[PDB]
Amino acid sequence: MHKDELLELHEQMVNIKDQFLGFDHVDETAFAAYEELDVEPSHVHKSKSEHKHAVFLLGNALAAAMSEDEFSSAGRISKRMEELADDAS
Amino acid sequence: MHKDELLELHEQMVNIKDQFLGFDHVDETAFAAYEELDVEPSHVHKSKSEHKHAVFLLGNALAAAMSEDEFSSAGRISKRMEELADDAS
Amino acid sequence: MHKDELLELHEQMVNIKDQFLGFDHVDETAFAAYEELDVEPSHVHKSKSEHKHAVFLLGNALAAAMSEDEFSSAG
Amino acid sequence: MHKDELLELHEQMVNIKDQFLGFDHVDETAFAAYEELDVEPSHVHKSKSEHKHAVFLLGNALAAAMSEDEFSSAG
Ligand SMILES: [Ca+2]
Ligand SMILES: [Ca+2]
Ligand SMILES: [Ca+2]
Ligand SMILES: [Ca+2]
Repeated sequence: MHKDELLELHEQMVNIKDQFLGFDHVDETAFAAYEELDVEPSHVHKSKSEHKHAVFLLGNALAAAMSEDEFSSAGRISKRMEELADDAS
Repeated sequence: MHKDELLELHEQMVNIKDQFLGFDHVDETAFAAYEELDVEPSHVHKSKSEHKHAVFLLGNALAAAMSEDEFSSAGRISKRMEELADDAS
Repeated sequence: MHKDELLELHEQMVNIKDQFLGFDHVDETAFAAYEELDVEPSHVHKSKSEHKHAVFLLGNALAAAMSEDEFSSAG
Repeated sequence: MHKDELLELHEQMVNIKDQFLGFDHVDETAFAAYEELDVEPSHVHKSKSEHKHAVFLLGNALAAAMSEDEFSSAG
């Protein structure tokens, strides 16, 4: 993967992040680890490794936000079903 | 997060996937778990949960590909440095 | 998997956490999302879903900490 | 962390793997990326980097398997 391809990948993943933060009732702190890295698309002189790390944090964070959203919606129904079966013992 | 927002997120993550597969020397099997799910952006009638799952697999896979790419480039230099220090004992 | 097997997996992953936190120069905050969940091995009456989620946050936190360490050794 | 601590973490994560694979109706292929790496606890002469990577693939594989199971219980 070339450096210009990685910069373009990082630019688009930041477009995904902004898209996500624009949604209804989303976790606005989801990307806090990516922000700690302070490696951004415009930092064209930083290393291929720093940019790979930033894309890693973005992908990872998007997946963790999907997981949290599921564990807190369907996970709740599951917890409730389990509580009801218990009750029905 | 509304269903139309999640479909739009899934559509864009598929744009990221296609972007990545277009790069130089990339792992073309990186998204094999997302393809097993067979949940796609055009499947507008499938559940919010199936779409969240598909975005999870895409984010996760992009991050795993960054990890593999790093473990196989910088990881190699690190392994080699460690081998040389050993040698220098 | 059965609930007893999952509580046992959660107990062992907490053993992994305590082992990692006992290592030299490690990120002591690596598991902060798991602590936010407040679902622990001893909470035997909480849901299978709450426990699967806690095992998810522990596995994920360990892999994140290995990645940070690898992305940082590389500089 | 030191190499001996990392080999010990890798040994325990392999204990977690074997424990999970011993559970009822689990995904027996969950750890296939770790097997592709072929870096095991007994490979004491392989690099710290090869071992961090194997712990990464085991943590990640466990969290992926918890997620699959949660995304699938939800249907
Ligand atoms: Ca910044
Ligand atoms: Ca398909
Ligand atoms: Ca607690
Ligand atoms: Ca092997």
